[PDB]
Amino acid sequence: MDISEWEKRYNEAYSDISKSLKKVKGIFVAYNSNIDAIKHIDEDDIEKLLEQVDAKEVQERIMEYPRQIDSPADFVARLIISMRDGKAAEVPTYTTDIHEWLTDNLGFDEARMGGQAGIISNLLANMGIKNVIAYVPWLSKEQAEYFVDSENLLHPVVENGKLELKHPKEAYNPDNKPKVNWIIEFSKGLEVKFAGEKIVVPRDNRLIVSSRPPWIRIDMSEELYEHLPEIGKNIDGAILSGYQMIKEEYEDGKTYKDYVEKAVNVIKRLKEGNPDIRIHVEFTSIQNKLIRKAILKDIVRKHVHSLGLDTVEVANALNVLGYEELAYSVIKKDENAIVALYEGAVILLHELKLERVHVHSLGYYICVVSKDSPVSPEDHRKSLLFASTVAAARALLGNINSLDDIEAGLDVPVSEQGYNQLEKLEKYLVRRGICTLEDFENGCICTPNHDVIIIPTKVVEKPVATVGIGDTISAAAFVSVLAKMKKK
Amino acid sequence: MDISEWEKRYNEAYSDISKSLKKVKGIFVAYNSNIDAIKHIDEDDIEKLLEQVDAKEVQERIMEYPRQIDSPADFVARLIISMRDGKAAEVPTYTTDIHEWLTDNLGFDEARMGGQAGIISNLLANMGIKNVIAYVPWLSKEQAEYFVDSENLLHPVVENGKLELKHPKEAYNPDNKPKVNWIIEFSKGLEVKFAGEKIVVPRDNRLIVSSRPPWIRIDMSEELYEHLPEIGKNIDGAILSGYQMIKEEYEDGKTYKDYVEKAVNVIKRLKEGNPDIRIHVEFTSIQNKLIRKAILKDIVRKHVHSLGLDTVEVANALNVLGYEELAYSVIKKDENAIVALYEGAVILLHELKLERVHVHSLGYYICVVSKDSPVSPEDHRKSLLFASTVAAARALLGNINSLDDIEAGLDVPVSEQGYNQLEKLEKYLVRRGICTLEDFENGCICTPNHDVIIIPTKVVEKPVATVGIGDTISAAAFVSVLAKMKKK
Ligand SMILES: Nc1ncnc2c1ncn2[C@@H]1O[C@H](COP(=O)(O)OP(=O)(O)O)[C@@H](O)[C@H]1O
Ligand SMILES: Nc1ncnc2c1ncn2[C@@H]1O[C@H](COP(=O)(O)OP(=O)(O)O)[C@@H](O)[C@H]1O
Ligand SMILES: [Mg+2]
Ligand SMILES: [Mg+2]
Ligand code: NI
Ligand code: NI
Ligand code: NI
Ligand code: NI
Ligand code: NI
Ligand code: NI
Repeated sequence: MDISEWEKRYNEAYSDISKSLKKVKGIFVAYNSNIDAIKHIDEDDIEKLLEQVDAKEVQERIMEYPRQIDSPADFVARLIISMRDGKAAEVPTYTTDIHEWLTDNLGFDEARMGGQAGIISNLLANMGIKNVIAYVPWLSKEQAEYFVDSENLLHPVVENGKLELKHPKEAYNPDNKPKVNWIIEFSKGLEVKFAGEKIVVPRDNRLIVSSRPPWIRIDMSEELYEHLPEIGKNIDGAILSGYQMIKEEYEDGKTYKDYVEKAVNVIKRLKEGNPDIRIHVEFTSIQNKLIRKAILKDIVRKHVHSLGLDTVEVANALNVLGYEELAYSVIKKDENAIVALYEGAVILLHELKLERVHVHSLGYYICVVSKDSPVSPEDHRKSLLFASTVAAARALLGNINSLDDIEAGLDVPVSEQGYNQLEKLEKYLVRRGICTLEDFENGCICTPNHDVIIIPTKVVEKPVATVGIGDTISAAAFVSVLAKMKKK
Repeated sequence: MDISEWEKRYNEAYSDISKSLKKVKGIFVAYNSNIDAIKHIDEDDIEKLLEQVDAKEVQERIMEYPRQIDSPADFVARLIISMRDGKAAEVPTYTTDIHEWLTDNLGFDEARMGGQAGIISNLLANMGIKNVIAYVPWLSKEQAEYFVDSENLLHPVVENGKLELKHPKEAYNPDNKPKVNWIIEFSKGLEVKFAGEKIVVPRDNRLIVSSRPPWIRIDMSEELYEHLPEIGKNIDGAILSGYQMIKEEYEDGKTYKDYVEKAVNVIKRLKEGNPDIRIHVEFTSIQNKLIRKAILKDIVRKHVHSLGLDTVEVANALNVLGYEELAYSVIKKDENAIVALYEGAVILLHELKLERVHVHSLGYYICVVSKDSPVSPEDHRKSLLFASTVAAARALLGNINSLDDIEAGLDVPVSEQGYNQLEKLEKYLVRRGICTLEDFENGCICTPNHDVIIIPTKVVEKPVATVGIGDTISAAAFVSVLAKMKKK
């Protein structure tokens, strides 16, 4: 009916946060960075691959379906399978050699920074934030190419006797190669003569080779470890992600338990240098539920102050936290879904003792905040509106290059789908007595146990790129909250 | 009979070590630095002091003899006492205010760096050693004046967010004042009219005000503490001293036990950054025997690899270590004294599990070394000869300004007093079967449990300044031993 009021609030939110970000003195962004590479393969390309491999071996490899890529024949065998069988597929490789072979023999059309940390790192860099300290384990020369040249963006490197911060381009170790994901795309009509058989592809499809090298872990050098307090002293918060690449078993005697214990120490060391620091964790899909549970309960729960996740991820968390039914209700897409999203969010806040849980969905955001939070509900609302604007711009333009680009997102309309979805929640919360019609249309809802802030968002109908928007949403909000709080 | 052979060895030792010191990559020198100030007071000076104080108060202070200087009246009262009574005396002050009053109202004729660390710091600086990292708790602007401007000499300072090494002159905290000792000297015939009484001084005498401020302790900032491994990584050894200023009781709830525990952590942290590091402790007179015992047993014994002390100090250590008789025998000055010195040194090596115990006496040096030492007895002998030469030069010239000054000490004769003292030890050790006449006149004595190196030294008959020679002796030897060992 009236988004005009929401629209004014959006403008106030943008101006206030734009100015306030000057106050953030530094932010440590760590762990999962990688290169996503895309290649559309034609016939001339396939011919060069076959020129590099033995057909007898590939046919033998094809007979026994391979569940991993270790040799260039494994690649071709899987590639041919997914070429003839219509279905798409993702296959992992546990070596960096595969990427190198592909680079030397195939090429890629486009490449882009990937991973939650690397994206947030570049985002906050172009956003003008001071002291963006990124950390990528075993950073390589190629990886650093995909960081941006900003004076405010740094990375730790050891200069023969001292640990120092330099730009990513000047901080790599020549002895490592990078984690790169290859997405291979082919199209209807592709003809290939293999082993005398002729294969023509029925429909468009993509193949994904996902590098998951076992040596890249949630760990850091002793030099860096002992410098945590000095880093923490000089930043206002940290954004931590990538915990999904911890495995149950590591061949060198380590287990998931050891890297949970390491993760928590990293957080505690940071707090040793700055007791007022605020740690955010971006959550994501974690196939293995034993690990998901440890990440949430063992790591995230009492040591982290802020968590960011999408709708589905709330269900993943609830599911391993003892609420199978409520997870089932959020996953169903019907009217009740947003009622279950709300209550679930409220669960996560208490069960995991956090300052704030930020859930970003398609047409709206929902943030539940503890009563002992250092910033006000009004400020939090300013932060979601800002994050909503940043997401509009990034969807419009493909990427944020400056703090001014963000203003283009103010001109994306508040989504009607999202606004009407809140209407369902509005009725529920009013009837519950939790809420008054005035307080909800305000977007600020206060309750003895917690406050909860809901906004409708600006949704782009023909967006340029949908990669890293969710990561962007959580980062932009967390720093906005960091700007708002104060210190002497 | 033949020092000519010793003389050749001295020359070989100097050339070899002179060249080898290039190899020491850094050395951390920490804790006790201070300013020693000397003032000869005439009558015009005393008159200004009385012009600043009330006679009635000083006379009242004089009636009740004061055992500490807290007020400028306390100073004058003690000063007058020691002026009329012939005897010399040392009186402590527990504030830095006393120094300031004296500076503003009295002046001093000469001042010089003092303390074991500060002296060794400047010594190794002028000696050309790379990376001399000094550490003085609550370093002040005046204190830093007395460090020398050498590019190789540094000190830790925190620059608003980062811990860094700068020169002492640029690393002070404007908010601290320095530990300074005032030595006041007066002479026969001094006339002073106080309270109507006239005082004339009978004989020359000095008064010493020794600043012992309770806030200067054997501790360091958290920033520095967390940077120990990075420092240790970049030095080959550390020289630690000043443990004598730990008190039983500290008014803020701390006790000697806490600073022992801190001292040992400092050593362990350093070893975390460099496992091959070698720690030296220079020992000194420690009036309180409970503390002396803790320093030796609780701190020095298993965590330190090298100890340096004078003849008397060996007796102090033996005494609190359970050997009262052997301590009594070294203190007696008779022929047996050097037999007891030897055996005592051997005691200290085993009872305290060290790599080497270096005892420097007036005409000779005695170093007992464990069998698992990283450097050879021959090399050790080179180190004592070098240290003996450095001590000759410093006694000649008052101070070491360059690595070339050391060569002047080669031209100071081997002491006959010292050589003949060894003759007694030679007979004992031969008759003991420990030794063969050839092995002793060689100066290298090997034994199942330990090796022991004895040399005669170069002693100056009209020396310029005898302050810090012993500290110099131990430092020069320890670094010489550090130069000799090897690492990749
Ligand atoms: N066209 C769009 N305009 C604005 N926001 C969008 C658009 N498409 C997706 N989003 C936001 O991006 C989020 C997707 O992030 P998520 O599912 O967590 O994956 P990722 O974190 O990899 O981006 C959604 O929660 C949604 O709010
Ligand atoms: N004239 C001199 N020439 C050479 N060496 C000397 C001379 N006088 C003293 N020494 C050496 O200096 C040492 C004195 O040091 P010590 O008694 O430990 O006090 P400090 O450490 O304060 O100098 C003696 O062991 C002696 O070997
Ligand atoms: Mg996401
Ligand atoms: Mg001494
Ligand atoms: Ni092609
Ligand atoms: Ni450092
Ligand atoms: Ni657990
Ligand atoms: Ni005078
Ligand atoms: Ni540092
Ligand atoms: Ni003890």
